[PDB]
Amino acid sequence: NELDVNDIYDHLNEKYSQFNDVTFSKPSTNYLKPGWILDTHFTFGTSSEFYNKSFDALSFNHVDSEFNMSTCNDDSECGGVSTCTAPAYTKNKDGDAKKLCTVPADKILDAIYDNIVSAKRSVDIVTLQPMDISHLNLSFSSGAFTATIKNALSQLAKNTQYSDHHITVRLLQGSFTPMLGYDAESEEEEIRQLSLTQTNYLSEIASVLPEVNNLDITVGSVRSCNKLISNCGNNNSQKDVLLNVAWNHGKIINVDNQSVITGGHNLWGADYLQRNPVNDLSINILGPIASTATKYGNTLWNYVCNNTTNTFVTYANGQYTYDCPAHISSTYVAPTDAKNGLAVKVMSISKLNNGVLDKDADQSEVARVYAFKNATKSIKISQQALFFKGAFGKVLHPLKTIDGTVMEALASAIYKGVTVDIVTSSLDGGIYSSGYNSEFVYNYLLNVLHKAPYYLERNYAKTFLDKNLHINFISINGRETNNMSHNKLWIVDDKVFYVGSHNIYPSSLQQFGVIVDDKDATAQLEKQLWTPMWKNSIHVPI
Amino acid sequence: ELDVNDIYDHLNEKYSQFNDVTFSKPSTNYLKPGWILDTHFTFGTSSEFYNKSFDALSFNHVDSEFNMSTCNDDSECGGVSTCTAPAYTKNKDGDAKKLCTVPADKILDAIYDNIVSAKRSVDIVTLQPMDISHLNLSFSSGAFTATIKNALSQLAKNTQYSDHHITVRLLQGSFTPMLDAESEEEEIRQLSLTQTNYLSEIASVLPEVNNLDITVGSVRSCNKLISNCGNNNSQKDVLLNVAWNHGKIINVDNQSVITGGHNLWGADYLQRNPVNDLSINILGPIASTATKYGNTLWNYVCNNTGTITNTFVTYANGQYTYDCPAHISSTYVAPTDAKNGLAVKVMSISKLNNGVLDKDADQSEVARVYAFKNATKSIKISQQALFFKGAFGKVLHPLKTIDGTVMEALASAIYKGVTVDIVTSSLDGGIYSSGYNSEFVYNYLLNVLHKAPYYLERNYAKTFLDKNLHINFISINGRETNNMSHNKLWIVDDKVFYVGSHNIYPSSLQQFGVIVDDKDATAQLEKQLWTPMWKNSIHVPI
Ligand code: NA
Ligand code: NA
Ligand code: NA
Ligand code: NA
Ligand code: NA
Ligand code: NA
Ligand code: NA
Ligand code: NA
Ligand code: NA
Ligand code: NA
Ligand code: NA
Ligand code: NA
Ligand code: NA
Ligand code: NA
Ligand code: NA
Ligand code: NA
Ligand code: NA
Ligand code: NA
Ligand code: NA
Ligand code: NA
Ligand code: NA
Repeated sequence: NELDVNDIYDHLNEKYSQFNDVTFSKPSTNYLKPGWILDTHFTFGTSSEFYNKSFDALSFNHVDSEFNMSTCNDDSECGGVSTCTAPAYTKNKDGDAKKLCTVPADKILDAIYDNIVSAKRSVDIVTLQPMDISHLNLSFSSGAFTATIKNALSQLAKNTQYSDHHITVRLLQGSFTPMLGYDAESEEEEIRQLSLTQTNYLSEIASVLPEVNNLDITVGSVRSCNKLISNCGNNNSQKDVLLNVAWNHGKIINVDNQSVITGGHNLWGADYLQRNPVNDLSINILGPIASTATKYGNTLWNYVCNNTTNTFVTYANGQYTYDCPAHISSTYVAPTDAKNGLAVKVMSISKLNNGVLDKDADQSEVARVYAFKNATKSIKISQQALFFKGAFGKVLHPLKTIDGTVMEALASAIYKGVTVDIVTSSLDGGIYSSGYNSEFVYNYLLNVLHKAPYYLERNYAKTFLDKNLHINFISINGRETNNMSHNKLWIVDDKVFYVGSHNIYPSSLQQFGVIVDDKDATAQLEKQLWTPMWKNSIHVPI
Repeated sequence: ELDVNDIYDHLNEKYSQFNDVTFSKPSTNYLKPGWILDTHFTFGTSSEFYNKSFDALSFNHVDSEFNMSTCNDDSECGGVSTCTAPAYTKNKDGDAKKLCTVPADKILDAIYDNIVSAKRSVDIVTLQPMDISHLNLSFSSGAFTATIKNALSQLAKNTQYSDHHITVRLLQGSFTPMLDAESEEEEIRQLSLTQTNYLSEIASVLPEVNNLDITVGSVRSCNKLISNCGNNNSQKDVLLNVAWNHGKIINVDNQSVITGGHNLWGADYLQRNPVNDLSINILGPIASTATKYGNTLWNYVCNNTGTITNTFVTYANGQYTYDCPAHISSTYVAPTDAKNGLAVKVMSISKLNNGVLDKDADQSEVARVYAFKNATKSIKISQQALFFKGAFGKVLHPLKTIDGTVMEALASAIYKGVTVDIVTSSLDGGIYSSGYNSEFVYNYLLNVLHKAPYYLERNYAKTFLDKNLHINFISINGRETNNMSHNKLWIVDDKVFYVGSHNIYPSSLQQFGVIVDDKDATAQLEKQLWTPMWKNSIHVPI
């Protein structure tokens, strides 16, 4: 029989029962409506020259500064794959939308806006802090995501202006930032800079809300470890300076403890929604799984509130305060017509160690090692990278688990005749590089098969690899060799798949994700993303 | 055209207190046939063909000491190899071996020949072998080890009636932290163990009584990670806050010097898929400067003064001692027939800051920046990489000096119409990767031209780059895209060139090198190395 998520949950509950409903959850029924796949990327099968024309403006138009798309009077004025569209997410506080040349990737903005403006109780956003890129300390979001969020909150304020109660809005980012350039001694100044940026972000939001409104907005940063010279809180065998920092890496937009957007997307517009997009995936799902996401948020916010090295501030009732929103209720209440759509079984898995919870609290790695070790037919993987270069050049591999590593599980799968198909970012992907070529991964697996219980002679092992392992890297069209992917995706037996933040390559960052178990949903995901991507990926023969 | 005298005069004006410490007045030195120790696959062939040089027929085998095929006549040797019985295979009982040797083995011939001729001293400075799974190795690996041992055996026989002992120093820069920063005591213990085993291995191939006083030692001058090691950098991050020796020297009798980019790592240069690199073999008063460099380090090792602790041990007169060889006399005495060969002007140039000497003692960067700023016709550069990835992804550029950066100097040369030809390692070169593609370098120099005193509009700056800048990466035949280079080479005006350890990409490691000023010698170097390498390199347009 094929992989059942129930088996994953049973294994975790047997081995880590103290983290049930903390870093994983009993599978529950949730609902996927049309549009639930938020896969953003260039148009597979074309070319970057063609796709990038989608952002060209004719002389009499211009590129909008808020959304970085061309203005627009009808479809004829839009190039590439774009069309003329007046999305609701361009609607500013005075109600006026803009005509822009939009592209399919903007579906993610549609999903964020639509989810936020419907809030009746709470909006809960967890992300990673934008990267430097010279332009001074941005926080929470960049590019079109910022305007989208602002416009959504404006609309939310109008939609709730006669509400009985206030809406809790939480924005939390994992912060890298003392560490980027010099470093571990300077934490005080860094807090000061973060405080300024966060205050300006909140002030900008407040300036597009009515003077009196029912939104209680908190912004904050979290980092759980800055040690560099010693362990952050884990059971790793590997040791490396770059593993000895930690902040949140999970990515969540959770409305009313009901509607969750989660996946690999940071809220960084230039990386996904402009020229030369990075490939990435999130999903939009509704149901009790939101509870688990809410719990994840609560764990981090509790940590921020009872250890404020970190920083936060909230604006409510016309005032800045340090009222800290540590807890949104995780109890699930089905909205009306919640059962609309495709019903699927889903469990959560998280990684909350390295200074937030106890060092044993990494159940995400265990669940994926189990999934790969128990695949019966196939494993499909799409990642940015599978290995990560340590501080002085050491290759760091996916982390050790009571059940071994991902690489050991994949070696077991290959020996047993399970098909393993892998898509990596390109080696020449700049900031989003795979770090290591296909040959490296092939030889790492070869060496795993030389040792361990297998003891295979090298040439004999190559027959297993050559029959069952196929490693490609992402390409828009099978020709370009510098395209980029940020996926954290895997699919077992065309049945069970992961969407979240957790890269296969190692780090100490906290992570959140979900495991869906359903053939119809997996088939939609493969039709929409995996098959096109695979057909256009490039294979470097060994 | 550029004169090395002007470089010396500039250093002496700005840094007179480091005269005869990190630089020297140009002196006349001598280059005999074979002085160019460039090792690489045979340009124009293929990796398949070249690698066949190490295949053994069924009835022969691959020698474990030298990792070459055994051999009866040329017909049993494939690839570009021939059947040869080199002196450096001669073991302590006098028996050489017949092996299938290749041109790159010239470096072994140079080392052996120089060491066995020693009457007073053998001074070896290098970088510790990388820990790729194997042991902690020290000083040398693969064929180099066997060469050194054999040389020392022969040296003992050659000096067995000597009036005085021969001082033999082996010093390696050691990575710190080893494969966390917290365990320095254990680090030293492991280093001591490896050095002891290496010394005992040497002792076991010397006569029981002999006139060789042999010291082995490790040096690291900074392990802080969280703060500056001792420099005037504007850039900061963690990977620059450690330091150890990177200079590479084999100095016999304060007369004969081999120096350049080669570590004594056999598998990286002298087996299949060779990394490209360059050393030279030179005789004359320049050796004095090399001796001084060694003394500076060995003094540091012997007189720690505190903080970081280093380790060494000596074997002499059948006994292990802590007799520390802090000083070999640097006074040059010309050997008989020293003037044999091509007479060339040479100066020394070193980097000894970051914890050994004062923080201002980085004259190597200044020298190269001056040389580039004052090129009048051409700059040829062959490097592994020009930029280096920092701890958390920040790009680290060649370092600031009182005369600017290397990139500022190259931008100036390009604006003035000077041709700049650059050969880089391949991006897909694994351990020896360029780190950044050619486009990155082009765009970095574009940005330099946008700022600074030029303030050039982007498209106008591109005209200078497109006319005068040519960035290629190394290839055996203009097709293979994963070949590797470790060069640290530059040539100005087909006249002045650097050979040594100092990469253009930044680090805090100590460095030694020399600058040769001679048209005939530069022409020999261009004919043997630069021109074939250039002709077989690959250019990625745009
Ligand atoms: Na894409
Ligand atoms: Na309500
Ligand atoms: Na939040
Ligand atoms: Na581990
Ligand atoms: Na954190
Ligand atoms: Na995208
Ligand atoms: Na867009
Ligand atoms: Na995707
Ligand atoms: Na993943
Ligand atoms: Na990560
Ligand atoms: Na996860
Ligand atoms: Na051979
Ligand atoms: Na030495
Ligand atoms: Na600098
Ligand atoms: Na040397
Ligand atoms: Na070589
Ligand atoms: Na060889
Ligand atoms: Na070379
Ligand atoms: Na130099
Ligand atoms: Na330097
Ligand atoms: Na090179």
